[PDB]
Amino acid sequence: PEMVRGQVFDVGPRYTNLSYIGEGAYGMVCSAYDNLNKVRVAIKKISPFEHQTYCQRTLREIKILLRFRHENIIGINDIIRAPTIEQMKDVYIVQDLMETDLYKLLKTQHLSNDHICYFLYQILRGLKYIHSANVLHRDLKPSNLLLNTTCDLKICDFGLARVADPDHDHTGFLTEYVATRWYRAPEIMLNSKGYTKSIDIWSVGCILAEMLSNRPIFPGKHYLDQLNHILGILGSPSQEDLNCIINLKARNYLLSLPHKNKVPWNRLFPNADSKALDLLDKMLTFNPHKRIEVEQALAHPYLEQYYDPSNEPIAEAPFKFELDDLPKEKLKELIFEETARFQPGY
Repeated sequence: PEMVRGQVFDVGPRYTNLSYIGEGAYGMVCSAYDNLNKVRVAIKKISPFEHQTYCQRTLREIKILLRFRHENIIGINDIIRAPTIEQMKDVYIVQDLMETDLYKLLKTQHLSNDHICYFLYQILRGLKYIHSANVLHRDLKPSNLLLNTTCDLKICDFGLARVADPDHDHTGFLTEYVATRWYRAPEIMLNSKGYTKSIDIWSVGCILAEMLSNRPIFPGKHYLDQLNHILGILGSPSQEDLNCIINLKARNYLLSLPHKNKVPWNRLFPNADSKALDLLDKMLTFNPHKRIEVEQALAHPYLEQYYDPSNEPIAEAPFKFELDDLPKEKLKELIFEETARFQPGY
């Protein structure tokens, strides 16, 4: 078995000429030559079976990405694993090779307004499809936006995704949350489990702000500091927006804070297109019910050079699954069955 940087990386006769790329969540990432399609590809080795949470996230992502087919969402080209459940200790996921991601790009490159506009269009185009399948991504951030040299953008990493469930979104104040802190909507800290589509729109607004300035707009250092950063820019919520929070602990926390006035977007982003800042304002609205939806965002004047609903496809049917009551042993069987289509004999 060919090996790379210490570990085994056995991707069979189809994929050759490995090159180390880095470390992912559950293992190592390499590029390799696809001897069948004659292009280099990305291969992630995934070793998740020793932890329930890793198995849940792995199964979630495989099921979603195999069902989705969209230009702005990363596909799964192939899955490599042992022929029997007893022998399966890892799974390898083959995907299109993408040069970089928006996180690495923003660390070093200024983006022209034309690039910001095109990147935002592609993000929202992909998100329209995701939301049309009743799926929430729930961890949108620059490192989950892959890019190639010609600035094609693909959304990746669906390990925290869920089916939308707005009727069961409510929770208590300061309820713990898994997704990345800097891109969390204010309501996560107040009264929301993150089961509504508005959670993703907030994250996209954070990404737009970061494309405009090359720095995160709300870089909270810990759980509740995140809300301090948000209110530091948006200002104190209005009486109407407060009255939408029935949660007494959350409401009374907000009432306890000194009054803060909104910081105008054009003072935070003095070089930004004014249409970009109008859309940013609508994404980063405190009240999630008033927040712009993905299809409205696509129709915003900032994106008028690209907007084309007939070329912004939706999924052919909603998604449906629970993975929280299944032990890691049964999750392994489900991953085995979900990956069977890629075995030779199929």
